[PDB]
Amino acid sequence: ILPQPDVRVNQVGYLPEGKKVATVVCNSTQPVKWQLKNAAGVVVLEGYTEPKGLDKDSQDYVHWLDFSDFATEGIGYYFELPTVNSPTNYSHPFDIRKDIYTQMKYDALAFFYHKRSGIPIEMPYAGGEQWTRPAGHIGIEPNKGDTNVPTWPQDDEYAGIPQKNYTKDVTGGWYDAGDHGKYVVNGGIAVWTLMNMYERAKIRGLDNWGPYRDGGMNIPEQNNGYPDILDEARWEIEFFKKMQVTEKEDPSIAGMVHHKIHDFRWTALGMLPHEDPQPRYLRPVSTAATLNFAATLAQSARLWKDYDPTFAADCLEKAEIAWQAALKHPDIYAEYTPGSGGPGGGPYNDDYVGDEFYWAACELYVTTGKDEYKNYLMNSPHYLEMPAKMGANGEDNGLWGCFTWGTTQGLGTITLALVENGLPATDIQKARNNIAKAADRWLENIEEQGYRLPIKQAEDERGGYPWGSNSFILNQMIVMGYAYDFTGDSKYLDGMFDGISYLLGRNAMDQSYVTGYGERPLQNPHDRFWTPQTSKRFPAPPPGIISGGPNSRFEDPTINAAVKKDTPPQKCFIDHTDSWSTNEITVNWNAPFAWVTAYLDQYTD
Repeated sequence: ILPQPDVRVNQVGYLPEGKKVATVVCNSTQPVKWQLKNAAGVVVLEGYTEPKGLDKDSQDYVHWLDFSDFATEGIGYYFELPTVNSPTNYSHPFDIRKDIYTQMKYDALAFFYHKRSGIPIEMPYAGGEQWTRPAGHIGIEPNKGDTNVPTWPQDDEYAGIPQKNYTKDVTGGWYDAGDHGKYVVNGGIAVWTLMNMYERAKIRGLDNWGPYRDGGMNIPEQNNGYPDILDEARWEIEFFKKMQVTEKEDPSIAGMVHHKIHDFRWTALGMLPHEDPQPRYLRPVSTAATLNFAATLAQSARLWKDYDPTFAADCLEKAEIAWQAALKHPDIYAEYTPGSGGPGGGPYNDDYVGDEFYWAACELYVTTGKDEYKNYLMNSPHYLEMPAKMGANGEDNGLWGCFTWGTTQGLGTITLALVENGLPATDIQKARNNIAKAADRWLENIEEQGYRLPIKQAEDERGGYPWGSNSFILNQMIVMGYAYDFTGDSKYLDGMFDGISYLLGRNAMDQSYVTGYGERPLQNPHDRFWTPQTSKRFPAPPPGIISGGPNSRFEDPTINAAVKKDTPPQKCFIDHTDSWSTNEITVNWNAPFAWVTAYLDQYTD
């Protein structure tokens, strides 16, 4: 157990230019002297702290330490509080350099390669022999999928809506999280996010840079003439098209999309995808999945249109089919199912799809320019909307943030604000203004927080921090990036600097929530393969993977036993492999993590 330093910093470091604020846990009501020293112990800067009081989310008494003006590049800087009476009167060492995020952005995206179903994970792409593994779910005994996956047994207590009996080849796609399920909802926002960072880069003339170019990523498709990040996105998109119901399968719902596919029952940690012995089944279609599908294939179609016209035309054709089917079946919801004794995959339930309809309409209008989509989106209650705090999926009501896997209207709005389209110039300006307005609210949240994070406690019942609290911050930072793009006002960039600092160890746990980075790196994510705590035969996880973070709803036995019930929300976390409610890793959390790290590294250059 590494000591928690009084001076909490970004445990990797800072770009030379930008806001640099540490949070100091300190009982003194008055300012205290601080010193910044280089690796040789020489004082290079000094000042006094700014007493803030008792911080609500952490119940720590804190000061701020602002050293934003310091820009001298160096390795192994550290703070000391010479007059403070404590055994931890310092900070961890950190760097000031331009390449803080240069490798992290690639690590973030490599998560998706590691999570690929339907293909062996091999060197040199795996990045280490210990992360190598056989193909997952290509119908080879242990596995009962995914070449011939039947629809869910209609016998099952939580089977959901009636389905016809047929089978599908649904190989490929990504595993969603620490489990072996593949989900169209959640997969949707994740792949949308990878394609969006690419689209933004192309629009800003950066598609010749980083992961956006052919050969930009350490993947098998790295020399195929296509942008590597689109190759990775395409892996999920190919899976999505397999999930669409055909006329031959069920004429009554043809064009609708299966919500998810996974184990009949939940498996235990300490197993690789190829070892999974569970029967594999298709969950029923959902309107939300169908629309996730329509939105992303529509986006896919405009981005591939010149690289691979055939693939692109097929993406569009299938997307418009999905849209029309959704319109005839607007009320098929993925229902809640219990996590114990039930279907062996997350429910991703949502009983409202007005946002997905708007999102899909946005992507389809920008891709095709057709009136039907324009008319739909302009008459939506979400037209031009960018939430600063959500009111959408029930679970998101009163949650600080702009969008999630199930509250998706903001995704459509981003596309409208970014990509050239035929809406009235003033409407597009409104969307961009709404984005700045939301970002502004979050900048105020940062100033109201001891640990300078852009969320605040949920304004729902239970309050506190929600499951995957870190991903809300990440999605907020995407929109801050857009606010910076549209206004050129560097305060928005500084908001991202504050947010990433929180994620990289300037928090009430002194925890870097990213594997492979920081002095207290994330070591024990909930994952079936990368789980040394289950058995030391299994490997530590690859770097650049972000944990869901603090969740004060006490939603797994491990966190329940590890911390008291009155634990402050920002401390409701444990870096333990069995804590799924506090320490999982996912496609929809690593996707915005990749978005944000690539953005910061681009800013660095």
